[PDB]
Amino acid sequence: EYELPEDPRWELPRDRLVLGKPLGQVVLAEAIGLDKDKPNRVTKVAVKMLKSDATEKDLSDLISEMEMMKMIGKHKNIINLLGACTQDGPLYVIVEYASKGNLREYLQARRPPGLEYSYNPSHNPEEQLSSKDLVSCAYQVARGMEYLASKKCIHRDLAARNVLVTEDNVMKIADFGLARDIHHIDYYKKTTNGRLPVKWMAPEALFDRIYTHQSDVWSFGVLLWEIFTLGGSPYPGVPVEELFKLLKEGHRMDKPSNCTNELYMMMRDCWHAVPSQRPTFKQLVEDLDRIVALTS
Ligand SMILES: [Cl-]
Ligand SMILES: [Cl-]
Ligand SMILES: [Cl-]
Repeated sequence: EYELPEDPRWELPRDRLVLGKPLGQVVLAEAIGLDKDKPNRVTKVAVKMLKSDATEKDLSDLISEMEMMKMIGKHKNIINLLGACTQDGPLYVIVEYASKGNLREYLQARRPPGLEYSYNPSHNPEEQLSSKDLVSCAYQVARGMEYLASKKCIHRDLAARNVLVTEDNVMKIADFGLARDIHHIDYYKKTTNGRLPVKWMAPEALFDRIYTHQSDVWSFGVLLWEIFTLGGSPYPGVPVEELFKLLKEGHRMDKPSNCTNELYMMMRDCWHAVPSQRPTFKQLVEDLDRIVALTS
């Protein structure tokens, strides 16, 4: 056995957790008595756990994320820590559940049947989003990142795929507390859900692997492009191999078909080549708030 830290304010007895279906390892579950003021209320939650092939370092990473969430604290627009099971078995890290999945697939399923968006790959199409909904969506993500930035949390992989949507359509940033790998992990390597993380990385992160709040702001720019393409894929037809060269030479994605000039300028600002010139999430929140108000 190892020494998993018990933490009385967060510890939950395993019998109070009823395992549902898998999420992604992460699974859906029901928790009885989360608020131990209300011991008779079931809460639907997501449960982070190790894979069957997990290693000591993997265990250490999960604990790191858990402890990190404690220190970062709560915000409306992040996936919050709710509890943990460290005793009688496999480590379970309990977090907030977002029933409507990640933002990218959420947007794609809501594309109009037109053609100035790409095709709607969902067999279960939903109503589409108003112009104010989309800007309000960007606002929420910015607010979450503004909070994280204030807690000196650097995400290193902000993308629509890492933003979750609740039953009440609240945007929540996911996997912000993940640990940085001490080995030179290949970013050209495609992730399990087929995404190429490299396309969201700032130039300085690609070149010297320097990650900062400003590099997170770069990623938010790419995320902004994802939103107003309703889940579009970045740099269409550009080989990853040549992405850095092109960015250095000042290549930037073109304005999405349905996007205001103000919002595209915001993207561009986020994509400034000099990190110090990019806006801050604080500035981004302010500006987006004004824009939300004027979109209606
Ligand atoms: Cl992913
Ligand atoms: Cl992709
Ligand atoms: Cl697309």
